[PDB]
Amino acid sequence: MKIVIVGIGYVGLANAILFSKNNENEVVLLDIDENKIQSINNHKSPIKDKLIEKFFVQSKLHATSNIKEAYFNADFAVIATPTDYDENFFDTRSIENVLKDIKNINSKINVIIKSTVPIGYTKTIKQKFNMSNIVFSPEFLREGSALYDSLYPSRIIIGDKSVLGKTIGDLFLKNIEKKNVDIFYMDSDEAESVKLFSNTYLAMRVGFFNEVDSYARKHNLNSADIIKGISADDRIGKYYNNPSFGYGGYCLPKDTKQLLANFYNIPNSLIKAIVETNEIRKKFITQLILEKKPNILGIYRLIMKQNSDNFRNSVIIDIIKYLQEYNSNIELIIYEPLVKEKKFLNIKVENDFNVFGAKVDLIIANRFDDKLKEIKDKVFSADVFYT
Amino acid sequence: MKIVIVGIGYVGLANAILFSKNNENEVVLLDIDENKIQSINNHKSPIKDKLIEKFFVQNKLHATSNIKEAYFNADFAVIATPTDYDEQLNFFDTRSIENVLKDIKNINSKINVIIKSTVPIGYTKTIKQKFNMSNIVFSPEFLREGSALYDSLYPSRIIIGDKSVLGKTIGDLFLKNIEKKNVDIFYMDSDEAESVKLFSNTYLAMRVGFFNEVDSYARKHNLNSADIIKGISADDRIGKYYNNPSFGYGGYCLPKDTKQLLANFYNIPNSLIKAIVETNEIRKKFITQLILEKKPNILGIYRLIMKQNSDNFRNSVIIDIIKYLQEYNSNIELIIYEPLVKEKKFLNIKVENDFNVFGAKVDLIIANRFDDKLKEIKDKVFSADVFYTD
Ligand SMILES: NC(=O)c1ccc[n+]([C@@H]2O[C@H](COP(=O)([O-])OP(=O)(O)OC[C@H]3O[C@@H](n4cnc5c(N)ncnc54)[C@H](O)[C@@H]3O)[C@@H](O)[C@H]2O)c1
Ligand SMILES: NC(=O)c1ccc[n+]([C@@H]2O[C@H](COP(=O)([O-])OP(=O)(O)OC[C@H]3O[C@@H](n4cnc5c(N)ncnc54)[C@H](O)[C@@H]3O)[C@@H](O)[C@H]2O)c1
Ligand SMILES: O=c1ccn([C@@H]2O[C@H](COP(=O)(O)OP(=O)(O)O[C@H]3O[C@H](CO)[C@@H](O)[C@H](O)[C@H]3O)[C@@H](O)[C@H]2O)c(=O)[nH]1
Ligand SMILES: O=c1ccn([C@@H]2O[C@H](COP(=O)(O)OP(=O)(O)O[C@H]3O[C@H](CO)[C@@H](O)[C@H](O)[C@H]3O)[C@@H](O)[C@H]2O)c(=O)[nH]1
Repeated sequence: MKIVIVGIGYVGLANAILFSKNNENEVVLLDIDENKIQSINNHKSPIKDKLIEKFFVQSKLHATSNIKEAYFNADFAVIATPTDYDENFFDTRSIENVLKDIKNINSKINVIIKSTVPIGYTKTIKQKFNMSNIVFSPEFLREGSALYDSLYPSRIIIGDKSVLGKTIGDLFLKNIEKKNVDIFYMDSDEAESVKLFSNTYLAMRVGFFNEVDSYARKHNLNSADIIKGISADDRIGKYYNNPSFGYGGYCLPKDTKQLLANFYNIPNSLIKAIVETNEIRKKFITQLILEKKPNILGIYRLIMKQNSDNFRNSVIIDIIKYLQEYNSNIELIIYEPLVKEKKFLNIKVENDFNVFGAKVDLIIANRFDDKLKEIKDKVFSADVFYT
Repeated sequence: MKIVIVGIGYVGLANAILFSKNNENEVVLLDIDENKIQSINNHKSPIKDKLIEKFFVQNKLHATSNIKEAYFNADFAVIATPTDYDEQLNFFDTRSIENVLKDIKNINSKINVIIKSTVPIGYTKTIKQKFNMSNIVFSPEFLREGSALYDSLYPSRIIIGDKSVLGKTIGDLFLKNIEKKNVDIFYMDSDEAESVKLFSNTYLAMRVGFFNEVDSYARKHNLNSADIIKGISADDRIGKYYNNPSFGYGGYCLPKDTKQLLANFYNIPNSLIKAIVETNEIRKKFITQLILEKKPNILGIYRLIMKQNSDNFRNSVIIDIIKYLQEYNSNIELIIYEPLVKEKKFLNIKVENDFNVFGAKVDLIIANRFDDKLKEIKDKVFSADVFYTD
């Protein structure tokens, strides 16, 4: 049985691995990025940070840009290509590019959309392509625990109640490790809702605990004490409650603005504030840095959490832009090993840590790590639990 | 060893029983309402609570309105008087606490005072200074009405807003009398403790606010709310609890505590805090618009309480819906089924406590929560209840 994964990002690569670790399945990764295809076929993970990166070193797997080769004789196709939101613009052109290829080569491949889409998208795209063999099943994995989250999903959501739905459902149950998983079958608009609203809840919770931290900072109260006290209510819980410079990453900022596009022309809403509180928190962090009046500022890591490959839409890049807007006279210096060029966004990169720590008045880091501990004293961070 | 509990309410009564079960404590409830004092003295729980009734069943406490009698030789006083947010003047009302501290200061200024009533952030620090008493400790209450004593015996955690040995005495006093084994207890300064309470309630209001906005969206687009909410809640970071949509969040405390924190969020262009309050009012007006779209001629209100277990409807969201209905379309004839109401009318609305006549009289029934009785009439019943948690 042949499975095509379209897109070698975090979602596609984790799903490719999930389906390939059992000898019965032939898995093919399809992309337009020949760098990604060339990496895979050299048994290197293009996504530099993979928890279970033991998979590549110790189940076979094949990548190609060849539409013909991939979809030829394929039973399922998983669409894991980018979807963005740009303004109100719902960018799904990668999905329509794949579906157009799929409808050309062969149309009866059972298509699973994993990329996050607008509510009502899947029902619309089936009508407009004249294809009923398309099922939306959202993806809930975290970057940098992608394959773990794929083997042990929180739950499986199948946006189809027909027999095509149960078909897609059994395909995932028979390949995940997690057992007695919650699996919910529902119509497609409901599944798309589950995804946008789930991410919007998580954004809201981060926004909540950062408003707590902001409040504590303005009145010079102990944040850890307050958050620990709040979180001991089991209805609130001791997790996912560590203040930061703000929520970011690839999806939460996009998906919250998505849902807010649906929530226009009502006077206010949690959905609007979930977006707006994040920008206020980032500007407040910036104001706090300015008040320390540094002359040379070191940005420690462009990533947000320390188990992260990338800084795509990292909050700390937003902090850089706010610093540049409110006081371009503050010289900024980045310590970020992942960047090989020595200017990122016109800011000097200094990947000698000793030179970086000595050069700067003040270091801002979203999260502490042991490498920062030596110079703890010049470090500004909202990190409370050191997660 | 002698503990005075001030306020015979949900918090006071629960704490008073919490301490009197232990027969080495002498426990006195002190109140201004002679009706509630009478009831207590007649071994009569003036409220309803499963474990509270069982305690009164099993076997103790005494009540009075004489402050000299209560406070004489008291080691501890627990203040459980009402704190209100009053919309006029945008302020939280703490007079009751100050009236009680004045009595304490004049009769026995050295009683160890424990404030359980919810107060503004910074209150206890300022009130210790204003009365010149450092023997005052804030310790928030987290009980839910109708599980008040279970939550007292088995509290999620203890928060003591004083890091000195007096606070250690207060925390240790609660450890002794609770039955929850190996409970989380946090010592912290008083502002942080006041912050914990207001923010914890604000989070809960936020969560109800969130799942109602989900329900609102789903209704606007004819989607299945139960599907959507179950799929959301299956994420263990979100959780399968405290997520049942409704006409809006209500009760004594959530509506006042969120508005108080919002006041203490001075001049912020937007915030979760402000939205948490505003979304509740939008949800309520949306519920009302939905009811009116059904163009009922005679509308039945099933219960004024928020939930079956409750036996009170102070700040019940049902009543806000009633008031919006009266404002948006005064032509609909409203009828209330509420056995807790003994008078012929409430808010000038006919009360019909014969369930037979009520169900036949009306074209459509609104109920915040389904119960046993309504399944028989389910087809003219409008509710946002998704899980029938009753
Ligand atoms: N990043 C996450 O943690 C996460 C989690 C859940 C859902 N999602 C959703 O999945 C989508 C993909 O996430 P990602 O971060 O793994 O993507 P990504 O940006 O890391 O990579 C997507 C891949 O798709 C390739 N591609 C682009 N257009 C293509 C086309 N027409 N045909 C074939 N391949 C094409 C790209 O070359 C790229 O390699 C997100 O946009 C979002 O909708 C992401
Ligand atoms: N009700 C809850 O679920 C809950 C939970 C946690 C905290 N709290 C906090 O506890 C406070 C009280 O809650 P409640 O439900 O018990 O309120 P309640 O109104 O039912 O209890 C008030 C009692 O205190 C009496 N009282 C008023 N003034 C007094 C005075 N000067 N001296 C002595 N007694 C006086 C009143 O006569 C009344 O009997 C709330 O305002 C809230 O701040 C409530
Ligand atoms: O305690 C916390 C936890 C998270 N964050 C920030 O919130 C953002 C989201 O973090 P996280 O949810 O841990 O990782 P993501 O890779 O962004 O995954 C989220 O976004 C994915 C994209 O859809 C979803 O599939 C995941 O379930 C969802 O967790 C990040 O900026 C975090 O740094 C905090 O500030 N404090
Ligand atoms: O899934 C849910 C849960 C609650 N609510 C509503 O939210 C309000 C408050 O509900 P609940 O918290 O269950 O009862 P309370 O007795 O008001 O207790 C709250 O208010 C007290 C603050 O004083 C705290 O001590 C408690 O921890 C806190 O739960 C009520 O209107 C509920 O009907 C919903 O609509 N859906």
